[PDB]
Amino acid sequence: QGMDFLTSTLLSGILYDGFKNGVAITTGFLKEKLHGWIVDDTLLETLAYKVNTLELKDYGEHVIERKLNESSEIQQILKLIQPEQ
Repeated sequence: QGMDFLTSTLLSGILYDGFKNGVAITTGFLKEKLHGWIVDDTLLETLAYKVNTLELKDYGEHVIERKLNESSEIQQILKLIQPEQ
């Protein structure tokens, strides 16, 4: 079928959990949470950098998703992150 890519929904749940446990959003943190996904380390760094400058630490899961959708640069990278399948 070719199921999908890492959506703003899937990413909002990963990030909420990091903010809930007081953890900084790093390349390595995202790499740890994306087992079974195809992702380039340098691309992960750009994704993390873009997320950090949006300052979503205080928001909830469903609102973090909304602010990810509002980012044009983030949506382009997200579509390239696909599962190994």
